[PDB]
Amino acid sequence: GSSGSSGMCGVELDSLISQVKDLLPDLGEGFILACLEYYHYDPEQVINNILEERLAPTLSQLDRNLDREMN
Repeated sequence: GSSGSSGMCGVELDSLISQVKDLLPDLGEGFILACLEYYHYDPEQVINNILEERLAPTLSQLDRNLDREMN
């Protein structure tokens, strides 16, 4: 059990976001991205955190409806 991905920087990234978003569309990507980034670009983590209200003090403060600059 150990999936290996050679790349993950462009499409994949987007996928992740969408993944979470799909679950938490209310929130803005900008915030969904930040989280991911902080969560080793992990969808489960982000949600897990949110669900576990374990959202960092830097994210929980971030603009819940943060947008993504350019794309």
